Amino acid sequence: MLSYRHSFHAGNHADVLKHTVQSLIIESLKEKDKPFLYLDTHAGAGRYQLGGKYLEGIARIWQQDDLPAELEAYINVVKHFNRSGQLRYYPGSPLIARQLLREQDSLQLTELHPSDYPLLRSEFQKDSRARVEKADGFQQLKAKLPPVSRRGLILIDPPYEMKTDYQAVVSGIAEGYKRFATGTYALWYPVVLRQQIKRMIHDLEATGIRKILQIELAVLPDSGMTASGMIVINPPWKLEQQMNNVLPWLHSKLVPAGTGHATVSWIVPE
Ligand SMILES: Nc1ncnc2c1ncn2[C@@H]1O[C@H](CSCC[C@H](N)C(=O)O)[C@@H](O)[C@H]1O
Repeated sequence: MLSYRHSFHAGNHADVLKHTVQSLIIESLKEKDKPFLYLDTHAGAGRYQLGGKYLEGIARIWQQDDLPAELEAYINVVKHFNRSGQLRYYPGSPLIARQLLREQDSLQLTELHPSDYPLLRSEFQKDSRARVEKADGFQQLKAKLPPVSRRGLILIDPPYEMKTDYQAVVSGIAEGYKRFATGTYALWYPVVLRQQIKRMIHDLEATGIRKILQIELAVLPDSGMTASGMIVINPPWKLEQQMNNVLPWLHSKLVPAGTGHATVSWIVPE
């Protein structure tokens, strides 16, 4: 295992949707002064040298003059790592959180790949808010929850290299939710095999967990990876409307020909 490297995919359309949603959840959590935890089970290397799927993702939005307000926090982090105006580095989920989180907040990050873990550690060598471990991310849903702050965003973002991930994300969410039922859980998934995503969502419904939102962006109709999504348990109350505001613009820029779709809907509605 562990042959996947996120550097091959960083900044693609999936990362754009994923990090849009991650950023909006973090900004909502920051509306209250009380600290919160950011927990990243499959954290990656931290930052990625781009120079090419990023050309069809982040490159198509980060310098647009009419950037929706819902993208400003995210795109400002991307600009922070590229102040020359040239697209050279892409900040992964840990660096988006590192820049958006406040002094009082905490980060718990895990990465198993033996070359990418040390790169991730280096990004946080002077940041006492963060802990970085070379450990199984699914175990952290038991070990690190609930946070003492009793507030948090948990991002579960595996590569689905091992087909066991389709079941492990549901089991892992169930274990995390048992320990921390008020947290916001954001699960990223690819659409390579639609029926396996339907199977996964069926298993998730069967847990009995309520308030489950689904955000999906497809660059092509169902048929490699044609789409990806974010399943969000306990979304901030504004998230659905924020996505209805921003998904049409996002899909039109990421997919100029109009193929595919961009939807927000409920798996388990209120
Ligand atoms: N069991 C496991 N525990 C922790 N990390 C794992 C894992 N299995 C695979 N990985 C790592 O999971 C990552 C998925 S890509 C993660 C990207 C990151 N969240 C971002 O948005 O920037 C890869 O870096 C891979 O090495």
